[PDB]
Amino acid sequence: GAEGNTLISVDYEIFGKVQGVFFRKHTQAEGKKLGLVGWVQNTDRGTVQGKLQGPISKVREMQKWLETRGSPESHIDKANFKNEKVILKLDYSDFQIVK
Repeated sequence: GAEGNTLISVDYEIFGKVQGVFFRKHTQAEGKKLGLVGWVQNTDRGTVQGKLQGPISKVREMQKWLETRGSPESHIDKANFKNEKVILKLDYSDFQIVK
């Protein structure tokens, strides 16, 4: 088999018209495909503070799923990251949406 168990945690605030729509429902779904955790929630500025907790092996792909991809409703004109964090264990066990 192959080795590469690097668990990290990076949070960012995606831009674009991702506020006032129904994308979170799918944002948590896609996270199950790979097996990542975290949380999703909009702000009162015009962005969405989303975090990608899990193995880099998957995060490397999830970073594009939210940066380039997203949903048919909302839109993403631009996006960026803040600063990842190398951890030994994920604070969360499963992906969930914030009310």
